[PDB]
Amino acid sequence: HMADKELKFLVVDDFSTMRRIVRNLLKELGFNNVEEAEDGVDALNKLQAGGYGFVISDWDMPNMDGLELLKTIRADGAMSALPVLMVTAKAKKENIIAAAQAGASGYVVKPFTAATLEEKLNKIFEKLGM
Ligand code: BEF
Ligand SMILES: [Mg+2]
Ligand SMILES: [Mn+2]
Repeated sequence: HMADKELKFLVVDDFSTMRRIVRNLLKELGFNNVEEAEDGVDALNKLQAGGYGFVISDWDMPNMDGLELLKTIRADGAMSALPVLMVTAKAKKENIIAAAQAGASGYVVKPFTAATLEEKLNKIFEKLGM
């Protein structure tokens, strides 16, 4: 998948406010192909419906948290390389390590600026040749 207008994003957070912020930013960056999920399970359901090229995900969520979601994705042969960008209020160095070691593509701390999200996405795009 390439970082073109068609790239399909899944945006995961248990609060719609954050989802709404991320969706509108993506639109601004020229990405209109964006779905939402409210937790890890909901997320995996949409993901298995196929088509997704990028995940942006919260951490603290009920049912299945973002760290578990990330690990599940990384451990599934069909989606093991799916980019996952964590966007979360968890800022302890030990949260960052756990997510990084689990295979996070990137990590943004809430609250964040439009500029930060764009810079972090582009950083991942470059890294993956998208
Ligand atoms: F709830 Be998330 F981790 F911001
Ligand atoms: Mg539902
Ligand atoms: Mn949350």
